[PDB]
Amino acid sequence: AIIKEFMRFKVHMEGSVNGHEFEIEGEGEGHPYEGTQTAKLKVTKGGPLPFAWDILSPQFSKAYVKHPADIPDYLKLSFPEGFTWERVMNFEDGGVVTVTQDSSLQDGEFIYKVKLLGTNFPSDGPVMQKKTNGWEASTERMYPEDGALKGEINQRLKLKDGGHYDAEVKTTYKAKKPVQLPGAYNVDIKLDITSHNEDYTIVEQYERAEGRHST
Repeated sequence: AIIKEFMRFKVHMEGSVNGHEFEIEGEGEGHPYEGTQTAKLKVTKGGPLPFAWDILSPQFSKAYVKHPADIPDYLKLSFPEGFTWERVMNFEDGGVVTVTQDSSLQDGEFIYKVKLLGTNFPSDGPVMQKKTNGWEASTERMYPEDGALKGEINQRLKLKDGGHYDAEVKTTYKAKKPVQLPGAYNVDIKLDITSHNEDYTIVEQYERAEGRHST
């Protein structure tokens, strides 16, 4: 009863990419048990961004993942205290993005604080030149390890001609207090940018995430 059928959230991100410092403030809402959510993001410091929005989009919500009843919903269970996650994204051309995030529930609303550092993107690369057109649907392979929950993704960014820009993503999700971990399973994820102004200083995103068995 702690996680309602309809839940909102606030998100704040402090970040730097290739030395460009920035802040983003956002609000979101969705249906945590059917695995759907939207959010509207606002760059509030250091806008407009000299780099592609798409590397930030997956950092804005695992409480919103549809889970079949036979799989422990570890991250839903972690509330009200919540959980934290830590992520590295390794892109094909040497770009790296590391992220840390804290998730909590306060006054009926999810609170997300995000920290992001990105470096070593090539000046003539698609991220710094903003030639990316959003993510292909992906599959995160989840599994229990070291008492936490881990996720692995081979993620593809669409390139504006028919190619792709790839990234290897590795995340660790940790409940702030021990709750039941699941076995290995898969989460099909699709993230869409639904609206943005010209300089991507206001962005809206949609995401559907649904868990299923690996078998």
